[PDB]
Amino acid sequence: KRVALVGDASFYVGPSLARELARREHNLVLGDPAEGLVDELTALGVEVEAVLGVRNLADPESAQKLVAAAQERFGRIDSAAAFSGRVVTGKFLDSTLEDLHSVVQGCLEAPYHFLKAVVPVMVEQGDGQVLVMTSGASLYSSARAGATMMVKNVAAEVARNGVQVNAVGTNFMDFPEGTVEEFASFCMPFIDGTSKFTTGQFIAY
Amino acid sequence: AKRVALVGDASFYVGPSLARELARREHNLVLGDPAEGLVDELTALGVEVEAVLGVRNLADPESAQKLVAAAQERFGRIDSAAAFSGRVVTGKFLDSTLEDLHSVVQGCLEAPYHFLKAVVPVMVEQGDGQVLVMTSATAARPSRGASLYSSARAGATMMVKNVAAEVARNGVQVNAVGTNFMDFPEFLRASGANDPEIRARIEAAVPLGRLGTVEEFASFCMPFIDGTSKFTTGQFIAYAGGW
Repeated sequence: KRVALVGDASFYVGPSLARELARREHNLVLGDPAEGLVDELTALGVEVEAVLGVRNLADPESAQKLVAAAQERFGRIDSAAAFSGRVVTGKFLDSTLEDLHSVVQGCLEAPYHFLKAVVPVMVEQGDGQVLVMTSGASLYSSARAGATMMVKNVAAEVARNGVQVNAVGTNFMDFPEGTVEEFASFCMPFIDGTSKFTTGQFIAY
Repeated sequence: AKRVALVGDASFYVGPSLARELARREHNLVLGDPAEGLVDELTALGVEVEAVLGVRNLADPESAQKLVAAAQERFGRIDSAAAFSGRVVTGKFLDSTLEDLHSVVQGCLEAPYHFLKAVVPVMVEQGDGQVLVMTSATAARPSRGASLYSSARAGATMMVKNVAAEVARNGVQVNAVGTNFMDFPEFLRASGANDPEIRARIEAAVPLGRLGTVEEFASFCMPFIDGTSKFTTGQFIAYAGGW
């Protein structure tokens, strides 16, 4: 019955979210799923909408496309999760303007466009749960802080409409080689409908 | 005057007063776009002054280098540098535009980056130097009315904090002063604060106040750039970083 939208189920972090959500009886709108997921899930009894070519949320069009798709197929968006990241490291004095532009695009523009597209739908619905997943590194640390602010401020604004907005951090990519399945299970409280009163938080797995 | 102090913008009233204080404290000066009467007023007290033209838009990648370059050619040294960064855009998130997110990022994030990227490497090669980032007014904790600006302003705080940490070892101290309770007009000019409907919207989301004159504010800034106090770094005072 409930509809869950996951921006990226290509690669590995997103698929596990889809599995835990499917167990919790949530129909799915998946962005660029890896093959054998649409099929696996449809067999498990959950309806699935594939939205293609929407991995770069910086593209104003991408998030718009994911939402349009969810609205046409299911007519509702109860949960939405999106991973926002661009990897840029280096001491400050060694960075480039391009590096700053890249972190802003990934950790500020990609969430911005996501929220600006999903939240209107949930505002009209009077309910909704949003989850922004964020990924020494002066510029990167800086964008995360902004994305953290962004999430807290937007939450304060749209709580009046019954919509939750929270953010989660992950240690993966510091070791590209616990599991993701445990991380998905941990994400579920923000998107499965069980807890609806937490908002504007940043938690670290 | 033997020490060199660089002032990113001396066009209005705050920077002139900084330069005037610094000159009493025997600094030579690198000024971006000095106010009318300033260069002459200053040379008549015996200071050397390098006026750098058309640089007071610091989000312009070329503006900071021009200032640093003039200093290197005319003085060979930059002991202190001060510069103000910040553009405020108000409005609810749902009614916003990427254009507004760009405006805040360029003013609050790119502008400090260019200044630090050009002045700090010099101070590193020198093993000594004091930086002062004067920050736009911090917004309120549940920053409704200014979601995007607060996001950029947070990101800029984190950036300056990180930089202060990196270069502390190389003898370069970097500090932030907030301008929330120092509401001289030039600070909010770029943010459209002429028409008082805009200004009312700014005031709704950021606490403002003016506690003193610009001459007093110069005096107040000297501890971070006048060379007499060289052990503090990474400080965010007067709400530059939050509450």
